[PDB]
Amino acid sequence: QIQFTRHASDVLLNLNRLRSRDILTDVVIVVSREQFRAHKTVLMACSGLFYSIFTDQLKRNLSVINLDPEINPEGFNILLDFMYTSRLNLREGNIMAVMATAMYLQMEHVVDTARKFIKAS
Repeated sequence: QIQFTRHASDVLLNLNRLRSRDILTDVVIVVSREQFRAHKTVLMACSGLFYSIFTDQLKRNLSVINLDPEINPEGFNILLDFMYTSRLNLREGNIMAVMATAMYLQMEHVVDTARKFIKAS
């Protein structure tokens, strides 16, 4: 009956507040020695790669995930912030790292956007 189009944005804002206070985080993502705590549910909801990892009954219970050593942690940090905020921070010197990380994480819409911003620069 009544759709509240703001509701999902308010939910996401609160999920980000939980992340900043490390509440109910259940996984550490290790990217070239750098560590990032997150919620598996949010990771699965945003990334085809994390969806594939955690949908596997054998990997669903893992609390540490080590990404491919070629992944740039600066790019992962920007993508993780995007997952929890809907805001993609693109600076001249980070756009290629953002594009490559988004491709690895299978976030095709972020890839397309970063592509337009490289060409525009």
